[PDB]
Amino acid sequence: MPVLENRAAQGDITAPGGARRLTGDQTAALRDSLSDKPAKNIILLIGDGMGDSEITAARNYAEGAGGFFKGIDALPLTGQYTHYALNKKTGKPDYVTDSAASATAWSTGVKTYNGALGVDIHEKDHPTILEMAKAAGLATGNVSTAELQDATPAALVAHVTSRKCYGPSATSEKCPGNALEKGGKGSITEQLLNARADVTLGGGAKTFAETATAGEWQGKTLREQAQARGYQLVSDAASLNSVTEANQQKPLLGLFADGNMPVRWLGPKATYHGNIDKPAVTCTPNPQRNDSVPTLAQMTDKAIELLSKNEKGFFLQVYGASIDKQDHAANPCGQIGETVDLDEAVQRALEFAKKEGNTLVIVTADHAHASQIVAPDTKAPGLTQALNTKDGAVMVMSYGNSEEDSQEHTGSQLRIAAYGPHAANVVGLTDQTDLFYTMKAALGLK
Amino acid sequence: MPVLENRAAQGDITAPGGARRLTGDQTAALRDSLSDKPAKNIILLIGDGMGDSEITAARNYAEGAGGFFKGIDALPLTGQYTHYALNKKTGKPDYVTDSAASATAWSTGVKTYNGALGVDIHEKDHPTILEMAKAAGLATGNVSTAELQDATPAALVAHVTSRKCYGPSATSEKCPGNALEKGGKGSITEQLLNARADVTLGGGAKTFAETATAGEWQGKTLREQAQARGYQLVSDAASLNSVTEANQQKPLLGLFADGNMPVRWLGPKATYHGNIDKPAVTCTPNPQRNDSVPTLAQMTDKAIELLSKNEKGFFLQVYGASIDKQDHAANPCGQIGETVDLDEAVQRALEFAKKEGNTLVIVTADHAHASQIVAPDTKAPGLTQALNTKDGAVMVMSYGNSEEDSQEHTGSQLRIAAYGPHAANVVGLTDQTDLFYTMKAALGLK
Ligand SMILES: [Zn+2]
Ligand SMILES: [Zn+2]
Ligand SMILES: [Zn+2]
Ligand SMILES: [Zn+2]
Ligand SMILES: [Zn+2]
Ligand SMILES: [Zn+2]
Repeated sequence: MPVLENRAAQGDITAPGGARRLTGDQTAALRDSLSDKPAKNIILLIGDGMGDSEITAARNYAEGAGGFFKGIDALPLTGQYTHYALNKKTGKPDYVTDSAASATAWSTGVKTYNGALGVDIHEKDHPTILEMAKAAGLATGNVSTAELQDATPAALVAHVTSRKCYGPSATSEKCPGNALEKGGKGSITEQLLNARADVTLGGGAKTFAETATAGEWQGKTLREQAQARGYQLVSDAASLNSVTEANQQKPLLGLFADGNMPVRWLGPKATYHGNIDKPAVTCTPNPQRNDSVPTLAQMTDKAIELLSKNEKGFFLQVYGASIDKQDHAANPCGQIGETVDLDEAVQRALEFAKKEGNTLVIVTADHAHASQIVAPDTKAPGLTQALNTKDGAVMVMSYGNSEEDSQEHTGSQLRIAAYGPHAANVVGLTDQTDLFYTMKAALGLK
Repeated sequence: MPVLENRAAQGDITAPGGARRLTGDQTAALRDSLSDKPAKNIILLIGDGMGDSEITAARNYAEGAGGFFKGIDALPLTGQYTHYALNKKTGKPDYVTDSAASATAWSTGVKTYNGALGVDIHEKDHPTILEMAKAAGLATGNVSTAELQDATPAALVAHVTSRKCYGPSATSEKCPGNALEKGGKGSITEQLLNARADVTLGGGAKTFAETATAGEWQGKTLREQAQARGYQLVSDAASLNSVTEANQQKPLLGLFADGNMPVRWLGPKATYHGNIDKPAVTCTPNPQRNDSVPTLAQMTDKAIELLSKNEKGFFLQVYGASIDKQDHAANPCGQIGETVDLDEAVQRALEFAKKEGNTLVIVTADHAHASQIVAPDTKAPGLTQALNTKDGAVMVMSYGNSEEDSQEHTGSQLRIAAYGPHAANVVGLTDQTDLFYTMKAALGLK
């Protein structure tokens, strides 16, 4: 099955046919991309807040308008899906979801309320695709640039009523019903340790410094619990490489930062009348990011290699958190840089899949976001910034949906794209929950 | 080849599987959607400013979040395409296009600068797909809820350096090199009369009141001219319905309004803090629109009847302008209503195509727009409004990208969908110009 080799503009964009991305008819090549054979592996890549506009802005800046993401843009089967959440009290649609509800949706197959992790609107637990994978004998991986306790990674391993229940302290106070000392399954972190995925890599070391309030590991910090349970812990890139295997006897746990992992690019925050009162911006490397912090692609690399040892097959989720976070912060360089970061991850996934031949790879976002690409002389009410793109032309981005310190999600349907066995089930209009069922059937779970 | 019968949520939105839009594997159905046989006809439907946000908002309001547009959402082959224009000076990408430049792109195959109709940056004319269709002996249809002189319909029949050149008067003044008496092909309206499509339906009667300055019909209004040339003139639903034939001996010219055609729904204009300071809004029918003004679907249906008599085939463009126009006015009900207007037209096209068997139907937009779907509690700097949706829940829409009297286009990539012969060529990432060549190839033109 072919990945889209090259869909950059094919010539002189000012000349007839110069901006075409197609070189000929696609029918045959699409037919060739459609298999219903069983998937042995799935790699699900999530870019948080990566709506169609975030992809465009990032392509525009880093690859040029007629450029082409070698990962993100290279998946043959594309569609649009809906990620609306629910009002907890009414059961009716809540048109703009948070990470919690949407991640719960694709990892569980049931809609839920903003803030909910692995539970429906009645607070009843539902099994996650990762838990099911592990039970079928599949190897499991969970990779994240956010705190590991954050909604998206957490949704695969924890069941709680609020996403705020990082550790024992927060749980006892906000999810009393989940608190270990109250007869519940426990905090997000405690539940993560129980879930015992083969590979788990992200930030969020801070919460492992808490002590459990009850259970076999009462009195001991969550970190020591992990150690007492046979987890290999690594804290940087070098130590990550030293790892040789990863399984139920020696699960891998990577903690690469206190909270969220550092972002790659630095640029000023967008600003009111920024495009007209402030110079065009060119992004730069983040000085606060040490080489020894692994990159999403580097984590994705190591996970694929460790997980693929498993003959039955593996399931892996790759989560680029800070597109969304930088979008919230109205920071275009931060936001574009993390989109570029995800694209590298996708490339590693795509080329593994391309050689193995029985791997379904999926790329999407949890929901849309604020950033808009607007005309250079725009006079907008929100925060704006002008950027010098690879094309040698300025692009203006606008963030205009919040007066407070944080720009807001949007509810627009958005792109989902796939390559490999069962990738068809992503085409046309679908819903976020269909995704859970697509993965379930592909791996032949249950 | 199947049209997506139903991709609404399949059951209880609150229960596992209840929000699924799919009932099973799509591979087989998708395989049956891929044919590379000749297209006898092509119906291109354009929603002006109908980006993914606009589609989702219309769906949310009129059909409910888990609802389904029987037209818009029912095309199996989907992808995202880019519509960047060109800076006329530098030849580099201008990241946010207008109607002129983007409609020039698909109808012609070449990128151009904002405001240009059927000419490249060098201002050199290029042939449009409709002129090419007519040349190949095919019937041609050009339908529009906007003024017929407006960029999108005009791009098929006129070549001018500025979209402003409605009639001789404005042409002589702003496109002298195009002015008839300065020896040019003439104004948009004069060129429209020359082009002589079999069917031309829209608004814009005002400009036909103008008199030509030079040429064979000097002194006579373009209305009179159209008549001397053998055009059948209709101006309301009943007269249009009465028409029995439309061809090169008797081309049909429908003029249903002075300017743009009247909007379908009425609602208040969005407002600063409108979602918090003012009551949720329910859209109502426009009490000013006369029943005798044809709808987009009514025009589309009649065009199809008339055009399908040609045994070689037909090309037909159907343009829903007031989505964009209401988006500019920050009027959610206007906007949504026009999206509903478009969805009906798409249905008429889909149902004709589904039984004719050899028709390619395409639905997309020229570019994205301002309107965003945001959380009900949002405090934004721009204009907002709360809506009572079909779900009986409230949706908030935000227009936050302009301090001027008009909301702005956005450069985000956006959905293109297709059904029928050669539809494969829409899947994945493409460019607006690819659409020219896709159509061109599907009709075996040249
Ligand atoms: Zn040139
Ligand atoms: Zn998110
Ligand atoms: Zn967020
Ligand atoms: Zn229920
Ligand atoms: Zn437009
Ligand atoms: Zn517009």
